[PDB]
Amino acid sequence: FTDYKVADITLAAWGRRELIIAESEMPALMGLRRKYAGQQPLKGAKILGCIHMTIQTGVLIETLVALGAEVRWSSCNIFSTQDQAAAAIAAAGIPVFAWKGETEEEYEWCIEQTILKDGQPWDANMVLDDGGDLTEILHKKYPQMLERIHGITEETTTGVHRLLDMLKNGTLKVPAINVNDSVTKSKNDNKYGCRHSLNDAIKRGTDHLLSGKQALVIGYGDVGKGSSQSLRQEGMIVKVAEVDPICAMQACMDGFEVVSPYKNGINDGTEASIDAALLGKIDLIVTTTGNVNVCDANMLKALKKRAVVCNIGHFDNEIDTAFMRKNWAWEEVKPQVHKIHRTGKDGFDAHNDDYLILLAEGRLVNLGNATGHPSRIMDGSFANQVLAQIHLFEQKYADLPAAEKAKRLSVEVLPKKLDEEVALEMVKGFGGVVTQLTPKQAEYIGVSVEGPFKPDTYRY
Amino acid sequence: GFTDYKVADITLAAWGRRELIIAESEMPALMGLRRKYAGQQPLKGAKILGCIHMTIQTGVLIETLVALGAEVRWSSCNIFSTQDQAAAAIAAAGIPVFAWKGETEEEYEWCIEQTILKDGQPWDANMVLDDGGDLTEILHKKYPQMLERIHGITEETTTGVHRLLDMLKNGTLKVPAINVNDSVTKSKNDNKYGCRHSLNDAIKRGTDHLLSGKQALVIGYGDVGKGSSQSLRQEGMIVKVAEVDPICAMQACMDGFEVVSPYKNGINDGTEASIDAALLGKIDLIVTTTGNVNVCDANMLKALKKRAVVCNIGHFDNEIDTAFMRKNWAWEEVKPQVHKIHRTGKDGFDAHNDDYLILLAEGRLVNLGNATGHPSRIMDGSFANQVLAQIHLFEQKYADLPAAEKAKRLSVEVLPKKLDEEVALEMVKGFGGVVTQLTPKQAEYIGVSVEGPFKPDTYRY
Amino acid sequence: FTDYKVADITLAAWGRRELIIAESEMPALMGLRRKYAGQQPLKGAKILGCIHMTIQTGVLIETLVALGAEVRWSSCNIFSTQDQAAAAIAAAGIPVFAWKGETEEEYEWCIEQTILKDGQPWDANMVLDDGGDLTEILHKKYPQMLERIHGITEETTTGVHRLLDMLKNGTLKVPAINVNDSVTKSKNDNKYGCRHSLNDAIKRGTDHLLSGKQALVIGYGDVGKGSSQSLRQEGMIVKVAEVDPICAMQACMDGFEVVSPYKNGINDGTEASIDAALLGKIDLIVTTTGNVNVCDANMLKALKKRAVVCNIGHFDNEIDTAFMRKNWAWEEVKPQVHKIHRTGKDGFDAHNDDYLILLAEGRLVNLGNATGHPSRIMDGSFANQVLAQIHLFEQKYADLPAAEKAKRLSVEVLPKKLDEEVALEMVKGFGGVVTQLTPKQAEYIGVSVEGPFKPDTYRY
Amino acid sequence: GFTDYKVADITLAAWGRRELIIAESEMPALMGLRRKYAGQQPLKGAKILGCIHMTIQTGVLIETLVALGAEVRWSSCNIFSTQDQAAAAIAAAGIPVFAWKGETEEEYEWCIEQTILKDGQPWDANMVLDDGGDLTEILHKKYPQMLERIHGITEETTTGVHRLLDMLKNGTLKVPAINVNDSVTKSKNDNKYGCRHSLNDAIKRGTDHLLSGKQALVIGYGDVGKGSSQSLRQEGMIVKVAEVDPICAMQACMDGFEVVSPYKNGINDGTEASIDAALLGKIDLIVTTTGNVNVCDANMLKALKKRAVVCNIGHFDNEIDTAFMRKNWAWEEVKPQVHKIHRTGKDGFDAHNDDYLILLAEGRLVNLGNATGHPSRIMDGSFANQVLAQIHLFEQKYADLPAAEKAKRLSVEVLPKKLDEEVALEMVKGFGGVVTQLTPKQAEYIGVSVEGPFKPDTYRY
Ligand SMILES: NC(=O)c1ccc[n+]([C@@H]2O[C@H](COP(=O)([O-])OP(=O)(O)OC[C@H]3O[C@@H](n4cnc5c(N)ncnc54)[C@H](O)[C@@H]3O)[C@@H](O)[C@H]2O)c1
Ligand SMILES: NC(=O)c1ccc[n+]([C@@H]2O[C@H](COP(=O)([O-])OP(=O)(O)OC[C@H]3O[C@@H](n4cnc5c(N)ncnc54)[C@H](O)[C@@H]3O)[C@@H](O)[C@H]2O)c1
Ligand SMILES: NC(=O)c1ccc[n+]([C@@H]2O[C@H](COP(=O)([O-])OP(=O)(O)OC[C@H]3O[C@@H](n4cnc5c(N)ncnc54)[C@H](O)[C@@H]3O)[C@@H](O)[C@H]2O)c1
Ligand SMILES: NC(=O)c1ccc[n+]([C@@H]2O[C@H](COP(=O)([O-])OP(=O)(O)OC[C@H]3O[C@@H](n4cnc5c(N)ncnc54)[C@H](O)[C@@H]3O)[C@@H](O)[C@H]2O)c1
Ligand SMILES: Nc1ncnc2c1ncn2[C@@H]1O[C@H](CO)[C@@H](O)[C@H]1O
Ligand SMILES: [Cl-]
Ligand SMILES: [K+]
Ligand SMILES: [K+]
Ligand SMILES: [K+]
Ligand SMILES: [K+]
Ligand SMILES: [Zn+2]
Ligand SMILES: [Zn+2]
Ligand SMILES: [Zn+2]
Ligand SMILES: [Zn+2]
Ligand SMILES: [Zn+2]
Ligand SMILES: [Zn+2]
Repeated sequence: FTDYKVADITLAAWGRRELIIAESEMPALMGLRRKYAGQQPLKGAKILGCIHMTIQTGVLIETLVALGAEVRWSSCNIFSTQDQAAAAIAAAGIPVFAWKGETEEEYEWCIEQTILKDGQPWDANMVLDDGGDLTEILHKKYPQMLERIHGITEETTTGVHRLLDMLKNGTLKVPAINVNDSVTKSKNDNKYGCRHSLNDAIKRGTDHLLSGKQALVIGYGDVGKGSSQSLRQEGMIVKVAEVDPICAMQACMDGFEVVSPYKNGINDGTEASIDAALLGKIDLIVTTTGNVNVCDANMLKALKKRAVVCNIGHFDNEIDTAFMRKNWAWEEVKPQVHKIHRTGKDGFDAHNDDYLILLAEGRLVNLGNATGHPSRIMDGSFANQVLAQIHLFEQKYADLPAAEKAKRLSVEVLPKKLDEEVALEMVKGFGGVVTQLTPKQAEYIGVSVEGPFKPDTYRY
Repeated sequence: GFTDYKVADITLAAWGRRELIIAESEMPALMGLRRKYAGQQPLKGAKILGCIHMTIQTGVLIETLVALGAEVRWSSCNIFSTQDQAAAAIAAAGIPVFAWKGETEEEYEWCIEQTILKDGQPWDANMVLDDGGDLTEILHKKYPQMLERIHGITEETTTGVHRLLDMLKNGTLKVPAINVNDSVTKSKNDNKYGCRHSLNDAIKRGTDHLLSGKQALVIGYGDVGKGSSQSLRQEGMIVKVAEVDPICAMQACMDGFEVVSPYKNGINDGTEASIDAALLGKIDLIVTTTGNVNVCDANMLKALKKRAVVCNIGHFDNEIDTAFMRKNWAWEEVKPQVHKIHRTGKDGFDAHNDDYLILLAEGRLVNLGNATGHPSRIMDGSFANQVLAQIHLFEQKYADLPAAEKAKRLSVEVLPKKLDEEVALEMVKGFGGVVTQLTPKQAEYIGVSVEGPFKPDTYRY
Repeated sequence: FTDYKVADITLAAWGRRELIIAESEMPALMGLRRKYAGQQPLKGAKILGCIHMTIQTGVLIETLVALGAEVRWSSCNIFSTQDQAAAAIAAAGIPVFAWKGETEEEYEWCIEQTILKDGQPWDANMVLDDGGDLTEILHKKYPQMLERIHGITEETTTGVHRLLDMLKNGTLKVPAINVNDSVTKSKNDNKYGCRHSLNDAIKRGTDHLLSGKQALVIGYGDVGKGSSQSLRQEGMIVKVAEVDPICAMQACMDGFEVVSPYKNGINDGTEASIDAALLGKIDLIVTTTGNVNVCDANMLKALKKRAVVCNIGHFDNEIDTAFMRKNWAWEEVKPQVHKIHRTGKDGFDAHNDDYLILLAEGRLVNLGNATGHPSRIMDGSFANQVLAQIHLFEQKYADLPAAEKAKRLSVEVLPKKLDEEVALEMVKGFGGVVTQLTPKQAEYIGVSVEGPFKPDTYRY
Repeated sequence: GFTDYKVADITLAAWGRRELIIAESEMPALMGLRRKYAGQQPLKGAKILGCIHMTIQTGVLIETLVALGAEVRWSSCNIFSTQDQAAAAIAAAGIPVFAWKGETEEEYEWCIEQTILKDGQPWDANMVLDDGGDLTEILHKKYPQMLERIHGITEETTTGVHRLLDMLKNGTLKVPAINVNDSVTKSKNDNKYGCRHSLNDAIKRGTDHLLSGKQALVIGYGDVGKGSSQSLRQEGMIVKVAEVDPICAMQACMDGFEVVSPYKNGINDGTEASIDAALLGKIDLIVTTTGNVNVCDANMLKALKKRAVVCNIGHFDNEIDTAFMRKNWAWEEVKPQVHKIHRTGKDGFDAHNDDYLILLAEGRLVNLGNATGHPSRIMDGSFANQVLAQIHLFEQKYADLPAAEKAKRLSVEVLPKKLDEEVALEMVKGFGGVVTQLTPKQAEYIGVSVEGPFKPDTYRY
C-alpha cells in the first residue's frame, strides 16, 4: 500500500495501540459498528473525508470502513493531525494525506489527493466535512463530481453557516445533514470538549500556572461556555465578552464579569476606543466566536506584557496574526509556541520582556497544542456522523429524478430519537442507569416510554 | 373605602412596601418597561385575571401592569407561596388580591373565584396571566362565556404550557396563549438559576441542616433539575441524578454527577423488589424536579435512609406520594411547612423515634413554601417577558376578531427572539456588564444585523 | 421555676422539637453524653456560660448537665439568641437569661444574672466563654469569684487573643483551654460554618441574588476563607483584602483577585487614599478580621449605591457604624435589616436610591440574620468544649497550693489525640469509613495505629 | 571545553534556555532574591550538592544559587522527572549536571555519585540541597568524612523531612537541616496547588482520557491528597477519598467528598475477602498521595475495575505494589511512561484484551513523570525558600563550630515566619495583588508590628 502520505509510517504501531484504547472509550461509535456490521449499510459508499486526523477520527474512519465504506481522507487543519493516528490509518490500507505542521500549500495538496485518485477524479458519492473547505472546493472546482454525490455530513458550526449560505443562494448542489446541532454534538463536543482540552493545550504549550491570573474569553456560545469553565475551574479570574445579550446574561449568572475590549462596547477603529486599563490586566485571551478579527491589532498592542493569546474557534482569522507577522518579531519557543516581540520586526533581545505568547499560530489551540477533545466526548459527535452518513447514503439523492431532488435539497438535523439513542450509549459508558417511565407516567407527560422525551423546541 | 381583597394581615403593608421599593432596584428590565411604556399606556383597557405566587416579585409585576394602564384581580397559584407582606402591600395600593400563606385547598379555590367574580358576577376580564394552568382550566370548564371576551393567556411555567398544548391539540383551547416559559431569559434563567439560588435556601430555613458531605438524589435533570443539582453540589453535597431522558442524563454525567435510578436496572415493576434499597438507604435528601407524577413513590419512601429530607420543587405536589404518607404514617409538625413523618405507624409516635423522614412544604414547591422563591433580579427576566406578552396579546385583540381570523391566530407561541435579547440586555446592564457592538464587517461576516437577533431560531444556548 | 428571663416561654415545645433533631445531627456531642453519663465527670461543676443561645448551644448545655454540671447561661451577642432554644432551656429548669434583640444594657444585665444568684455571687467554679466579655467582667468586677474557679474554656479567636493578653500581662487568674485552635474547631467551625451560614444570612435578610455581583471580603483567615467560598460558590465575583501576605497568597491560589480599599494599600486617613473606582463597583462587603475599623467611614462613603454591608467577625467595631449613626439616616426594613441613607441625617425619602443595606447593625451576621452554624458543624466545636470543661474541672486548679498553681497557669489546647477522636465521630456521622493502618504501615510513618497521626507542627 | 556533565542531548540547550527565560518571568520571588543579594554574594564559597528533579524550575533555582556565588554539582532525585532540555541548558552554562529522563536505577545511583565525586575523589562540598533524602542518606552511610565539612542540608519534601527527623532522634544526623517543606509558601502552596495543577495534566498527557463523569479514588487527604482531589473534582470527576487520619477525613467530608476505605470497615484482614470488591469495581482512576507503603496493594489492584488508571503522586513508587504486577502480569508499553498491565497472565496477552490496568510512570510520581510537574509560578515559592535556607545554614558555618557549639545547633528547623511572609508577598505581587498595610492603631489592636509577622507560630492557615 502506497496511496497515502503521512509524517512517519513507523508510528503506526503506537497509533494502533491508542486506537485500541480509544475504542474502549467510544461505546456509542463501537455500538454502531456491532449493530450494523452484518448489514453493511455503507457498502458502495465512497466517502471524501476532511476533518482533524486524530486518534478519535481514526475510530470514526474504521467504523465507516467496517460498515462497508471506502474513504479518502485529509485533515481540515494544518496542526490538528496526530501523526501516530495518520500512520495507523495508512498502515490499515486507507488513503490518508495528513501530517502535523503542514504548510498551506501542503494543506491544499492533501485535500486534492483525496479528491483525485491516480490522476483522475475519484468516483466519490459521499462527503464528510469539518469547516466546509472541502465542500467549497467541490462546488467551486469540481462541480461535476457533485452530480454523483448523495450528501454532505458537516461537523462544525462554521461549516453549517457556510452550508446555509449556499442553500440561501441556491448554490448548494447536494443535501446535507447538520451534525453540529445534535444535542450529543453541540452541547457535548463544543462545550465539554473545550472544557477538557483548552486548559490542557495551554499547559502543554506554556506550563503556565492559571490559578489566580486574569483571563478574557471572547464569546460565550457553546465553545465560549466550555472554554470559560476550563479556565475558571483552574482558578482563573475569567471575564467574558459577548455581542449576544442572551449569552452575556448566561455568563453573568454563571459568575463571570461581562466586559468589552472597547469603551462602551463601541469599536470605532481607533486606538482611543480600546479599554487600555482592562486589557493591560489580562494574562490570557481566548477567542471562541467563529467571527472575524475579534482580537484585533489595537487589542494586541494594549495587552499586558507576556499575555498568552490563543484561538479555539475554527479559523485563525479570529486574531489579527497578519498584523503581528507584519510588525513584530516571532521567536519559536517550540512547535506551535511563539513569542511575539512587540519591540520590532527585524530582531529582538533574547531577554526582552515585552512579548506575547501565541499558541498554534492562532489555529485552533486544543488540537494544535494538545490532542483536541477526548475520545469519550468525540464518541457522541462521531456516532452522529455515522448515522448521518447512513441516512444520506440510503437516500441516494444523486440517483433521484430532478423532480424528487428539489423536495430533498435541504440542510437538516438528525431525528431527536437518534440523538437520544446516541446519548443512551454515552450514559451507559459512564455506568449511568436511565430510569424507564411507567405507562402512567408516559401518558401523564404525553410521550412514549421509548421516547422521544422532549418536543423539538426543547433547548436542554 | 377599598375592601375588595382578602389578605392575612393588612398591617404588613408598610413592610411589604419597603421590600417592593428594594425589589424595584433589583429588577431593571421590568422597571425599564415601566419607564419606556408609561406615556403610551399600552395596557389601558386591559383587565387581567392573574394567578401566580403572591410574592414581592409578583408585586412588582402587578404594579408594572397597572402602571402601563391595566386593572387586575389577583390570586396565588399555590397555597404556601404567598408572602403576606407582599399581598398586604398590594391590597393597600387599592388592587384586588386574594392570597395568604397557608391556605387550605378550599380557600385556594375560593381565592381564584374571587378574582373571576366581581360583586357576585363575572368580571369584565379580557386577559389572563397564569402560572400552572389552574385558572386557565377553571375558565374553560366553568366560565366559557368569559373566555369569549378574553384576548389571550400568558403562561409562566413548563407545566402550564404542557396543559395549554394539550388543549390546543384537542381543539379545546378557546384563546391564544404566549409560552412565556420558553423565552431564554425565562427557562434558562428562572428555571435553572432561580432554583440554584432558592433550593438550598429553603432547605436551610426549614431544617438548618448542614449540606456539605451528605448524599443527595435529584429526580430529573431538565432546567429545574440542573439548577437544583447545582444548588446542592455547590454546598458540597454528593449529588446523584435520576433521569428518563438519556440526553439530559448525558449532561448530568458531563456536569460531574453520577446518574442512578431508584429502581434496579431502571425498571419500576411496581414491586418492592425492584427498589434499589442499598442506594436509597444512603440518601440524606431527595428532591423531585420533573413535573411528572409519582417520581418519589411509596416504595422509595419506605426505603429512604432514616431522617432523610424529602422535598419537591416541581409545580405540583403529586411528584411525591404524600397521600401514602398521610394514609400510613404519623405527621409531627416541627414548625410551619416542616413535618417529621414517623414511619412507625399512623396513630401516635414516640417523640424520640428515629425512624422518620422530614417533609418540606407538605410536598408543595419547596423554594416558595419554605423560603421566598427566586430572587428579584432573576424574576426580572421572567416578568419582563410577562409584560411584553401581555402587551403582545392585548394589542392583537383576539376576542374582537371574526371567526375566520381567530382560527388563523389560535396558537401557543413564544415571544420573538429580538424581545428575548432586549430583556437580556437590561439584565446584563443591571450587573454592570458591557456587551460588545459588532462592526459592520463582523455583522456581515456572521450574517446578522448589528441590532440582532444574533442567533437562528434553532439555537439552544 | 422562675430563675430565667426569655422572650417567650411558650416557644419551649418548638425548641424541644428542634433540639431532638439537633441531637441526631451532633454525634460527637451525643457520643460524649453516652460515654460519660454513668461516670458523671462534671458532678459538682457550676459553670458560668456565655455564648450565643442557639439550638446548638442548647445541646451543649444539656450535655454539660447530663454529665452532672449546673449552669447559669447568657448569650454573648444581643442578636444571636434563638428564642425557641432559650425557652426550651428555661422550661427544663436551667437558669438562662437571653433573647434575640437585646439592648446593650439588657446584655450587661443578662451576664450579671448568671454571675449573681439571689443577689449574691454564685458559687461558680467553671467558665465557658465565647469572645471573653464574661471573662473580663469576672477579672475586673468579681475577682474574688475567680479564687474558686478552676478554669475557663474559650470558644473563639478573639476571646483567645484576650486570654493571651492577660497571660502575658500577668493578669490571668485561672487557667484556660483554647478551644478555638482544635482543628475540629478552627478548621471546621470557623471556615465551613461561615461557608454554610454567610450566604444563608444574606439571603434571609435581603433575598438578593448573589450570582454575577461583585463582593469584597476583608480578611482571609479561617472566617475569611469560609466566607469567600460561601459567596464564590453562589457565583459572586469575589475580591479579597488582607494584611497577611501568606493569607493573601492562598486567596490568589484559590482563584481570587487580592485588592486593597486603599491606593497601594496605604491608609493615610484621607479620602484621597480610598480606591474610589474599586469600591464604587462593590455590591457586597463582608468583614472577617477580628480587627478594628477595617470598613471605615471613607470606604462606606465610596461604596456603590445599594451595596450590602455586614460583619461576621465577633465584634461590630470592624465596621464604623458609629459614623453611620451620627451622619446618615437609618430606615429599618425589618429586624436586623436597615437601609442607611447617605443623603444626610435629617430625614430620608422613601424612594431615595443612595443608601446602603446594613445587616444585624454590624453584629455577626450569620447569627444575627440566620441561625449561625448548623448543628453538624457545631458538633465538633462543642464536643471540644465538653472535653475542655472535663479537663480543667478534674485538674481542680482553685484547690491547689500556690506553687502548684503557677505551674499550671497557662492557655492550653486539647491534645491532638482528643482532636482526632472528635473528628472520627464527625466522619462516622457522614457515613465515612477511615482506613486502619497495618502495623507495618504505622511503623513506616512512625505513628500508632490508634494515632495521633501527625506531629504537633502539622497545619492540615 | 566543558565536559563535566552527562545529559540526554546537549543540542536541546537552546530550547531549554528559551524556557528558562520564560520561567524567570514566572518566578518573581526567586528573581527578587537574585536581585536583592547579587551584590552581597552571600553564597560565595558555597559548594552545593543538589539532588532534585532536573526541571526548568530547578534550572532557575540552580542559576539563582550560582548568581549568589555558589558552585553546584547536580542530579535528579527521580528517574523520570528530568526535563532533558533543562538539563542540557544547565550543562551548556558550564554547570555539572548528571540527569536525563528515563534513567535506569543503576544510572540513577551513578548520577548521584558523579555529583559527590569530582575527578574520582570527593568534591569539596559544604552544603546539601535535597528532595526525598536519597543523597542525604548516601552521604551518611558512605561519605561521613564529607559531612564533617558540610554546613547543612535544606530538604524540600515531606518524605525527606521525616527521614531527617528519624536520624535526629536516633542521634545519627551529622549536620543541621532546614525543613523547607513546612514553610507555608511551600507545603500549603507547592504540595497542594502544585498537584491541583499538575495531576490532571499528567493524566491527560498520558491517556487523553475524559475525566468528567468518571469515578476516582484518592488515597490520602494531606496536602498532596487535598490538591489531587481538587485536580480531579474540578474536572468533573466523582471523587472518593480514603484516609487513616480522621481529622483529614473530616476535611474531605466538609470539602464535599465521600470518605471510603478499600477494605470492608477499613480493616485489612490479610485476605482478598476484606477487599471492598464492589467499591473498587467501580473506580476508573486511583491515585496514591500518602508517602506511606503499600496503600494500593496487590488485592486492591486485582479488584479494580477493568481499564482503570493507576498512578502515584507521592514521592516514592512503593505506595503501589508494582512489584506484584511485574511478577504476575504482562506489561505492554503504550508509549513512554504509559503501560497497560494485562491481568490475564504473565506470559503474553491478546492485543484486544479488555482486562488490563493503565499504569502511569511505572508508579513513579506522576506529575513529573508524565508531564512537567508543578508550574514555575508555584515552584517560585518553594525555591525562594530553598535559597533563603541555603543562605541561613551557609552563614551559620556549622562545620567550623567547636563540638560544644555544634551540639547546641544540631537540629531540623523551619525558616522564621517573617521570611515565609516575605516570600508570600513577592508571590502575591506577581499576581498583581495589593496587600493592605495595617494602621498603627490596627497593629496595636491585634498585637503585631505593621511589618509582621502577622500570626503566632501556632497558626495553621
Ligand atoms: N476547537 C474545537 O474543538 C471546536 C469545537 C466546536 C466548535 N468549534 C468552533 O468554534 C467556533 C464557535 O462555535 P460555537 O458552537 O461556540 O458557536 P456559537 O454560535 O454557539 O458561539 C459563538 C459566539 O460568539 C459570539 N460572538 C460573535 N462575534 C463576537 C464578537 N465580536 N465579540 C464577542 N462575542 C462574539 C456570538 O454571540 C456567539 O454567542 C466555531 O468556529 C466552531 O466551528 C471549535
Ligand atoms: N419552583 C420553581 O420556582 C420552578 C421554576 C421553574 C419551573 N418549575 C416547575 O418545575 C417542573 C420542571 O420544570 P422544568 O422546566 O425543569 O421542566 P423540564 O421538562 O425541562 O424538566 C423535567 C425533567 O424531568 C425528567 N423526568 C420526567 N419524568 C421523570 C422520572 N420519572 N424520573 C426522572 N426524571 C424524569 C424529564 O426527562 C425532564 O428532563 C415543572 O413542573 C415546572 O413548572 C418550578
Ligand atoms: N461568626 C462566626 O460564626 C465566627 C466563627 C469563628 C470566628 N469568628 C470570629 O471571626 C473573627 C475572625 O476569626 P478567624 O478565626 O478567621 O481569625 P484569623 O486570625 O484566622 O483571621 C483574621 C484575618 O484578618 C486579617 N486582617 C486583619 N486586619 C486586617 C485588615 N485591616 N484588612 C484585611 N485583613 C485583615 C488577618 O491577617 C487574618 O488573616 C474573630 O473575631 C472570631 O472570633 C466568628
Ligand atoms: N509529586 C509532587 O509534586 C509532590 C509534592 C509534594 C509532596 N510530594 C510527596 O507526596 C507525599 C505526601 O506528601 P504530603 O505533604 O501530602 O504529606 P501529608 O503528611 O500532609 O499527607 C499524607 C497523608 O496520607 C495519609 N495516609 C497515610 N497512610 C494512609 C493510608 N494507608 N491510607 C490512606 N491515607 C493514608 C495520612 O493520614 C496523611 O494525611 C510525600 O511522599 C511527599 O514527599 C509530592
Ligand atoms: N419569587 C417568585 N415570585 C413569583 N414567581 C416565582 C418566584 N419564584 C419562582 N416563581 C415562579 O414559580 C413557577 C413555579 O410555580 C416558576 O415557573 C417561576 O417562574
Ligand atoms: Cl502488617
Ligand atoms: K484527544
Ligand atoms: K424572593
Ligand atoms: K443553626
Ligand atoms: K513545570
Ligand atoms: Zn474543520
Ligand atoms: Zn403556579
Ligand atoms: Zn461570643
Ligand atoms: Zn418619595
Ligand atoms: Zn525528590
Ligand atoms: Zn515523621
